[PDB]
Amino acid sequence: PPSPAVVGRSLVNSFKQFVSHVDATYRLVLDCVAAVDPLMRLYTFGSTVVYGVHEKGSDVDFVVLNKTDVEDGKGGDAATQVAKGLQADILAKLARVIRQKHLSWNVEEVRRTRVPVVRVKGGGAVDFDITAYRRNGVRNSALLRAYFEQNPPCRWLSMSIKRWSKQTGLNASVIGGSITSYGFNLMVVYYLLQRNHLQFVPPSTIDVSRVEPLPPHLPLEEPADEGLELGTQVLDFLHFFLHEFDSDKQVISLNRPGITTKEELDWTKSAEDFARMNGEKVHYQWCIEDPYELNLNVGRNVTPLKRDFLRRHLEKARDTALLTI
Ligand SMILES: O=c1ccn([C@@H]2O[C@H](COP(=O)(O)OP(=O)(O)OP(=O)(O)O)[C@@H](O)[C@H]2O)c(=O)[nH]1
Ligand SMILES: [Mg+2]
Ligand SMILES: [Mg+2]
Repeated sequence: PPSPAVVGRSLVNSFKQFVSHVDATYRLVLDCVAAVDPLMRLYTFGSTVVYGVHEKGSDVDFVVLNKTDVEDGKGGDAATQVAKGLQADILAKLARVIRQKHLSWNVEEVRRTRVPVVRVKGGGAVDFDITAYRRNGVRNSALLRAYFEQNPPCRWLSMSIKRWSKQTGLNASVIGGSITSYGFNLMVVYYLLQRNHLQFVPPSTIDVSRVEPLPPHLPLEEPADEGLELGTQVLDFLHFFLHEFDSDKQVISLNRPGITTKEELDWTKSAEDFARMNGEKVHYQWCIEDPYELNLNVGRNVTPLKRDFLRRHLEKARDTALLTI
């Protein structure tokens, strides 16, 4: 039964190597974007914006927007087939230009998903996704960024979890995973919110017309107490999601302070039968409400099996210090 101090020491010891550049990539992509249309604008989001630092082994998330798209700072994103058609068409042209200017890059066009996207991979340190005509990503990324700016050190915690989620197979980037890194960020912020270590921020206050396309960098300071606070936070987090959060009644949400119940959202078993996403079906075993999308559960792919798995890994994590001992 390790103490918080031992867990902390292990974690800080595990990050020593990392504690020792996007402009060029941004310009490179902007060149192609301009080649398609000089009036289109390029915006950055993802972990680069949420943390304010770029982690080795992480991609970059880009979106293309028009003037009218930016001016409608608080509008929603449509879910119709027509919108996916326009998005697919412009992304096709852009992909064409990209392949023309870089022959060694691999450019994939992704279809049969809720959000069309172009995925670009290149040898070494070049990996990014590109979307079009959507604001929700930039918005929730800005929200998370603000939350973490309230309390910078907490970033460490989040980082750890993310890494852990990819080492255990929980992250949707691995065969068998069910929850994306975005969902884990939502969980971390929710936990921090219930413990009154942060103050609530209404999602409707974020304005896309007032954000930087490439926000500045945020320095990361190593812990000075050798990791005591970090270990305490990790253990308390695991305890909270093991014995305090009731997955049969409650919903992880940043839309409200306090508790949100499944009943008031009609996320019940009667609802599972009628629901049908992308032709598949949605689950309400591990519920994560999205702050901007309409009636979307971010844990829609968590089956009872993946639920059990999640519980088991949460239990094992407290003794191995997130697989560091
Ligand atoms: O379901 C989703 C998933 C993702 N997103 C949007 O995509 C952005 C990045 O989605 P990622 O899953 O890549 O998370 P991340 O970048 O923070 O961490 P890495 O795994 O890449 O290391 C998120 O910040 C969110 O704005 C959504 O809006 N909805
Ligand atoms: Mg990413
Ligand atoms: Mg991603």
